Amino acid sequence: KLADLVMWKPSFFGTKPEMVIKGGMVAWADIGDPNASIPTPEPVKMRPMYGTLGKAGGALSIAFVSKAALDQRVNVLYGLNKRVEAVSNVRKLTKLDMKLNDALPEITVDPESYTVKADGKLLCVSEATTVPLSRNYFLF
Amino acid sequence: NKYGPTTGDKIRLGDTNLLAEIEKDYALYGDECVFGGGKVIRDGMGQSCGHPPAISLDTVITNAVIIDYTGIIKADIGIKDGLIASIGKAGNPDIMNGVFSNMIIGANTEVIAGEGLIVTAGAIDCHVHYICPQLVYEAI
Amino acid sequence: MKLSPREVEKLGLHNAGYLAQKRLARGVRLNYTEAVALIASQIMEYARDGEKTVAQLMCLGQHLLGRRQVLPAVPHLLNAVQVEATFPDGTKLVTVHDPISRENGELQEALFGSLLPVPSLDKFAEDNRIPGEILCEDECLTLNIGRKAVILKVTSKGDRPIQVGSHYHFIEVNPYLTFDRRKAYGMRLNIAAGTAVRFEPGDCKSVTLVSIEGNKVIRGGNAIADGPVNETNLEAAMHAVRSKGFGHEEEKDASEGFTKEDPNCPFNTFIHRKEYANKYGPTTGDKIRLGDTNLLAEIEKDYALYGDECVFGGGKVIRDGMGQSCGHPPAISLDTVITNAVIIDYTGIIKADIGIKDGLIASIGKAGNPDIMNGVFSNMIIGANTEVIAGEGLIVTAGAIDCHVHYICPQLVYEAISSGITTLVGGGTGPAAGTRATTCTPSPTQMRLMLQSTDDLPLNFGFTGKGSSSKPDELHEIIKAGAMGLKLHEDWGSTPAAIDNCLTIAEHHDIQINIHTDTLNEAGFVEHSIAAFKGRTIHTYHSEGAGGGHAPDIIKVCGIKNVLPSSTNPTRPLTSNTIDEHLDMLMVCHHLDREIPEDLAFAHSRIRKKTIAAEDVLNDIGAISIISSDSQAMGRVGEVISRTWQTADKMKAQTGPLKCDSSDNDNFRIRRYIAKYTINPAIANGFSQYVGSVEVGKLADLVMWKPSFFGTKPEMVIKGGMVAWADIGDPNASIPTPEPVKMRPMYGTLGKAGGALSIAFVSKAALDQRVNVLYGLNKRVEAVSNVRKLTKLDMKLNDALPEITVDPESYTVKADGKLLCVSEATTVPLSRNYFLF
Amino acid sequence: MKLSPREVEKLGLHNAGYLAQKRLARGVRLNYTEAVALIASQIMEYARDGEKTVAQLMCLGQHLLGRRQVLPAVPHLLNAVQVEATFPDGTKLVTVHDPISRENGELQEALFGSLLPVPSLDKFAEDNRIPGEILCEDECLTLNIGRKAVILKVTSKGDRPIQVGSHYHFIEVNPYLTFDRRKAYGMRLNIAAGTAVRFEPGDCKSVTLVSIEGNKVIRGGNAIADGPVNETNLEAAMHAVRSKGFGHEEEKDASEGFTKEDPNCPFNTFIHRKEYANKYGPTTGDKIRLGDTNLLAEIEKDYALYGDECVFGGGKVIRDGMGQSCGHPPAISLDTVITNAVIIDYTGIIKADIGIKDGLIASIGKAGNPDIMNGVFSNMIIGANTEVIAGEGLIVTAGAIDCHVHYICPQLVYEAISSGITTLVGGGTGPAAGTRATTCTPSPTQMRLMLQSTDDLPLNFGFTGKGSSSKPDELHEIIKAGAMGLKLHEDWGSTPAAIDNCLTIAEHHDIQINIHTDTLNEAGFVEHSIAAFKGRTIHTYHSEGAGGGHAPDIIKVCGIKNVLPSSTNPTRPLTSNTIDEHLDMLMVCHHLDREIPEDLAFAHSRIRKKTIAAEDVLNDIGAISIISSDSQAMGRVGEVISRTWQTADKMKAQTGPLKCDSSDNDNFRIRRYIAKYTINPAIANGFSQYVGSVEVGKLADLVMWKPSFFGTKPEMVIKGGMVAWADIGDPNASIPTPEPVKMRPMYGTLGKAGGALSIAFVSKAALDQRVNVLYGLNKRVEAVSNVRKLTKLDMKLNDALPEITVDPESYTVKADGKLLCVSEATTVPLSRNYFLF
Ligand code: NI
Ligand code: NI
Ligand code: NI
Ligand code: NI
Repeated sequence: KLADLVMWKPSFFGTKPEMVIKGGMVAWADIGDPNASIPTPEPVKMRPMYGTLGKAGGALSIAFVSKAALDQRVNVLYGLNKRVEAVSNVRKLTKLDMKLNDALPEITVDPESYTVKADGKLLCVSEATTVPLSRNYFLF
Repeated sequence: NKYGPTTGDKIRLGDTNLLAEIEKDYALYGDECVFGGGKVIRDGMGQSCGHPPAISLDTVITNAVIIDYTGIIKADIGIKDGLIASIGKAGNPDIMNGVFSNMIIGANTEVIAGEGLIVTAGAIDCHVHYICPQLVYEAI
Repeated sequence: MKLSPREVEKLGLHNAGYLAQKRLARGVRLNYTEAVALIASQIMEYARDGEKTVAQLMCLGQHLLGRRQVLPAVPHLLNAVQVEATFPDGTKLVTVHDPISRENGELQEALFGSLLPVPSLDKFAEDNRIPGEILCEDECLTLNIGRKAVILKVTSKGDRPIQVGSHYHFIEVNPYLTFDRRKAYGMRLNIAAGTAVRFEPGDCKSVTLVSIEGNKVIRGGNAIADGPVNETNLEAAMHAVRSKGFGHEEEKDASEGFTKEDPNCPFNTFIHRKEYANKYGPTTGDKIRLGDTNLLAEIEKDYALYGDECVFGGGKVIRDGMGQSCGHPPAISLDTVITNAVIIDYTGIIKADIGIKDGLIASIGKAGNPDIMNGVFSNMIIGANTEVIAGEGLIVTAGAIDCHVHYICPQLVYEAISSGITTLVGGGTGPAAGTRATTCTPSPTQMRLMLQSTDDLPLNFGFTGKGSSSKPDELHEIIKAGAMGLKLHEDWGSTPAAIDNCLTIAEHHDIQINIHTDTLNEAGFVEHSIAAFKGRTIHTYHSEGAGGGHAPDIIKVCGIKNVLPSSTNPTRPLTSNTIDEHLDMLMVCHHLDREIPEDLAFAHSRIRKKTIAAEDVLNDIGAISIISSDSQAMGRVGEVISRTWQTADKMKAQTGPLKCDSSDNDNFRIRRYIAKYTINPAIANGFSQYVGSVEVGKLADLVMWKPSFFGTKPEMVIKGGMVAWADIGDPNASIPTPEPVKMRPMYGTLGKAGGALSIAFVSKAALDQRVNVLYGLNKRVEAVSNVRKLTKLDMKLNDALPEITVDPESYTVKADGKLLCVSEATTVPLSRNYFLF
Repeated sequence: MKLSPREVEKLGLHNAGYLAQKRLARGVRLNYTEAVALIASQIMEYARDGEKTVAQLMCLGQHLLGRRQVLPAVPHLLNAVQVEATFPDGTKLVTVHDPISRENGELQEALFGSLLPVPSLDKFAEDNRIPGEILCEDECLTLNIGRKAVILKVTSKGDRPIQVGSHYHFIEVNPYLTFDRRKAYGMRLNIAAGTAVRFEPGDCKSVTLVSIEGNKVIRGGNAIADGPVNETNLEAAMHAVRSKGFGHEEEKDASEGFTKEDPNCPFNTFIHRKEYANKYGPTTGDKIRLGDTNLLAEIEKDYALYGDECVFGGGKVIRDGMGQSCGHPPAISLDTVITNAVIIDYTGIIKADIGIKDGLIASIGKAGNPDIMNGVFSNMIIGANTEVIAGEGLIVTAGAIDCHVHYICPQLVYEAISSGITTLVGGGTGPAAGTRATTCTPSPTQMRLMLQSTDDLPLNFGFTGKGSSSKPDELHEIIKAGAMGLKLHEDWGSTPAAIDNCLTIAEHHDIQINIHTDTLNEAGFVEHSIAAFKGRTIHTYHSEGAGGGHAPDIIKVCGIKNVLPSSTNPTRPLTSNTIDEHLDMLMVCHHLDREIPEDLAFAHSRIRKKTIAAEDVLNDIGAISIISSDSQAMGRVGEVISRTWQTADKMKAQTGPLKCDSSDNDNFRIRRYIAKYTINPAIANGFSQYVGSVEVGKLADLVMWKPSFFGTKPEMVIKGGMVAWADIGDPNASIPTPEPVKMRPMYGTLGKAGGALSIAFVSKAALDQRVNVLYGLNKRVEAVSNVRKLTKLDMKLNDALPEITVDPESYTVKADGKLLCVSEATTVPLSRNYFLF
């Protein structure tokens, strides 16, 4: 598969990644003062890297289209530099093809109370007063 | 104060203790190429109207103090096809002496006013780590 | 064998020569083409034998064919035969001058090396034209009138010959010529433009000089008197003369005066019309026979100023400071100038120089250098960066436009341009049955493919989709894809429902609709199809009907105002073999059986001598506005032009001059007919602002013709200002004229040059879509337009709208109640005198 | 007919055959080309009859033509005739070996199927060369000297034949061969490179082996002894031998020693020079006759190490681990290697392998595999990714450079490359009158169009503008547009004012100026034009004058230091037909009349036997530095090379060896002349660092020639390292040699390959403008340079500067007071023996 990968520090996992690799090349990454002797001094911000300049972006990615469009060679017609591939195998799929999320409970919803049940069991969950990956990381 | 210094004058580089002395000047006092309303670079005057179209400079940098390892001089700089076409006294040979065929200011010539300024070659950094594109911007 | 290209070529030439020898052997009187092939091949054979020298063959070549062994026109057409061959001392060029010099040739020599039996002289069985002959009044023209003049004695003090051209600044001549330099200042020789005067060492000749004109600025030469003619520069010049040692001797009593329109004036130089025409082509009043037809074109006007003709060559007019300007800005120099061209266009028959700039016709008039010539406008300046195409003695016309093309194969494209066609409009995708029957490029993918396929070909192209549908849906798509028009064809269904829908689509997209009606009268008769038009503009293909259409009266459309009618060329004109040929062509193409009465009835209802005869007349009176091919689908792509002229020729022969014709020439008929394959086709299809005529601003799609071969085989085809195809001989030859001379593709056909010289015409919807970008086309793309408000009245010189009737039983056709009778021709010009087969 | 390409081709072959039959029928002694055509055509006819088998025709084909029915050289040139035809049992290949085997052929058979009368034998009328013959001293060469050697008995225990090649690692051979594997370690057969030894089942033969050299690394085979030759690997190898069951038997007393330069040494393998030359082409000391001329080229040196020749083929040297390296980095493998080439270049006549990399000549020397061969440098390594062009027996030269080209039509480009020309310099826009007369591409739009037009053609191109102007303005523009030079022509005006201005422009742009002077002496005599040069560098076209120039002494320029003089080819060399041919060529091209004394006087003043004769001598002594065509404008594009050699041939025949020539060969004269169409043209135009000679770093534009056809018809033309054109036969044939064999375009001419293999030369102003980008050119573009400081002294081997005088009345020419007399040749080589016509 394409080398579209994201690097994370465990302490910042799920919130702010270190770098985003697109098609094997760094597309975006945390970098500080560009005039600095090293790349870590402030201000450190997520910034576009070489994968975003010139036509590099297209060489690292794919524009997904239908097979009719590819048969038409829209990639040529439109003068696209980005690689183009057709989507496929989506008409024989069922919930069972969803990896680790193939549950098919019988859902009912009370018309008046809106109470929801899965296979006759109540789906109760109190509201959270706080969530992680928030206050510890964002400026605003 | 009008055309930048000439032979013998000295210029302090920034707020350093270094003094650069103009070693020579290609100008002929009185025929300086100065652009502006009622000034020298105008049709039939400092701007030639009797030479072939093809030899008009693309751009002329007027009255520049040049600091280069080859010397510190005062001269006009002619640019053609993105290259340094000439260094010396620019203008119109129809009314000025000392204007060679490669330093003619014509109708199709742009003007960059160098009077009072120092011109140097663009710097060349040969130990660059292409860590991020932002340092390229900082560099130029 | 390790055969080089030229050897392969020469083998072909030999083959043609052998064919000619076999024909000669049975007593055939050879035509121009066969005579050339035979003579050139014989020269090669004698060279192979190694027993004859170049000088000997220049002589033997004149004894091969006599007047009795060739057609009457041959002695007139055949000035010389050239060919190179490998002699014992290498490759040598041999030119046989005036080959037909005797009554009977030495046939054993004509057949040398063929092993064919020599025929007895009685085997060659015994007043026609001089093809392309020029007719001039017995009169002289006066050169350089209205100028100051002087006669000076010029003595040569050199030990080598000195020759001076007509437009050389006389004071600038070789220092070894002695004469009064002061009197020569600002003057030039008063002699025919392009000629010179020769001074052998020690010679002294009196010469007449005339003042230069225009801005009167001297430039070039020895830079003795550079600058505007005036007192100050004269003195500077004389100082240079003495200083540099240029021969000078005052001639105090040299006769001085002015040139004028006076036969008695001693300073004048005269030239007979005959010699003038032989040098620069004819001028006002002269007449030219078009090919071997009976048509005579008269020069209506000439922009030249006698004496200042632009002639290129050694010692001639187009040289630095002389005819070639040296005092104008670089940007305004013409890219190319066609000098002394006889222009035949529907707008008139004139004599003029043609200026080309950026692939467009920049100007028509008097070209040259305004520094020494009068009447040279800023847009006709010949400069250092100007190329020269010599038009003197030739006819120039707009490139032909065939608008009924079936893109069955690419080879017919080559045949088309080699005949003088530079624009093609039709439909097709190759030899598929659909295309073999109709001018349709059905799908958007084939539209894209055909546009990409022909993108490097040096011709303008227009593709039409299939309009035979009762719904607009698919029509919008093919038009958006690039179609510049639509074809309604009975094979796809030409019913009232389809006709109406198609025309409604046309009203919205501003494209022309071409139609091949319901021959079977299945959904209705001709009046019903016309009703379906609902007064909307439509182009009826092969309106006579042999090519298809309501039987037997489709020709009635020629009298309908909103109809732009065209005819295809196989029925042009009605000749002895026409009916038999067409009847069988039809049945073979529809797989019909003569023995089946139904099939025969159908065939006879569609191939009618009466409607074809009427078509001759209708074309002549301007009731049919266009002539097209219907290439390889009941039509010949290389005969759109010749067929047009053969029709005009036949009509003149049988009915005489047209009402609007003068009786001293056939200019009107000529203009009416040339409009049929040039301007009218462009107007009907919506791109008349780009091509269709020799007018300023339009593309420089031009064809050069020798009068003797006009309407049959052109000299060269210019596309977008560059030569695309042209007659050229042996590529290894020392010159470009030796055999075999064939029409060949030139630089305009290599790489992507073709696209840079042409236009792919599409609909405005397609251009809005930018299909040119989407398809990666290199050829320029423009949208067709202004085709929905056209009527027969917009067809140039072919706006006749007679009421046509057709007798249901006899098929007798009448125009406004008058019979359209014309006997069939037993022969036609532009045929036997020119083709090998 | 539904004719396939091959059927059309075979019809052409038959036509050539019939031509040959008719010639034979009248008693003509056929040349090589005609003999092949006739024999091949007859084989096809007999096959059509279906009465003869392949075996029968292999025999009948030898009885068709006898020695008496063909030219004397034919029996030498004609080794075999091949052709395929449809027999009753399908298509079959027939090879007629040594067809000329009898005194008289069975002419009824030679004429079979032609219906031509059989000529009596007396009709064929009765000491010349062996074209391309190799001359060798009666001597033997010693192979693989200085190596360890051993003689071993090898027994086959297999039931099938086993054959081993010269460079196969012996210990790696078939396990069914039994011998002392330990002694064979690191050794190979001491036999002629490319040969083998065959072992029939049960056979036992003693063979001499020699040690491999270079790095001495074994690779490939059965991987028995892979690795560097040493004690440790030997033991590992013997263990593998025993372990895997490879036949091994110790031969304790096998004779061992070393090979040396000793005729008595028992381990040596010798080969006579005759057989060596027949296998690998000649070596040092041998001489080769160029075509059927009288010139003999002697190999000055050979980079080969006898025994290690790179020969490709089954069981030969260029195979994995053997001659083909298997131990170097991928990136340094040559793209292509031309093996055993006899190189003829102005820098010398040598024998060597030629390495090609990235379209450039990467190396010249000894190629191969350094793992087993000595003397193979890192830049001449043959690897897995290396293609092989077999040069053994052939001559390789740089592609020719024609610098006086009129781009009149594209067909002459094809003729040019098919003859050995890979670079064209000149001007034109197609067949326009301007171009037909001068080498000028006038406008920037035509400059762009011509560059785009020729962009896919596999030749380097240089276009020149019109320099005939007294102002610099327009010249700057055409140069900026892409012109790499300018042409001053009298037809546009070659006056002192224009000459001076043009040269001033040249000094600024660093481009060369080519000039056709004022033949009419209108503005001055030759001394005045020379004065106008003001000592500046200029190239004088056709310096002799027949092609144009001050009458009658333009040839004086050959003695001017700042003049780089060239000649055009129709006057090369002076022969019996030259004068008559040229006189008429001139008058026909200028429309002159013999009956008009002025016209005749002009013609006689320009076509002079005396100056043409002088031109022969001036070229011979190096006073004229270049030979060009003047294609279709008084010149033949396909004869730049042949004419050069015919001149050298004539001069040797009439004056003998040159002063600087050795008397055992004509190497110096050969080098002097080849420089005329290779290096000199490139130096004069400013691109000698790219092409012009067979030297490392330059483009691999090379031509392969068979000695017998040298100077006339090459085998293949390599452009930028890829075959552009080559001799190839019937494309449907089982092999590439059967008839018809013709020069044909190869893969280097398809798609955009042509541009990838070539360079479009432009001015530095144009490159600064990036016209390559602006014009969308795929072909590489480089700027010309270093042409303004050149003098006659910079013309390689043609730097002679004699003082030339021309008698004003007699036209007698003298060099330093000495007469330049040379009688006209009645015949020339490189002609009758090769061309069909
Ligand atoms: Ni039709
Ligand atoms: Ni049709
Ligand atoms: Ni010339
Ligand atoms: Ni020339």
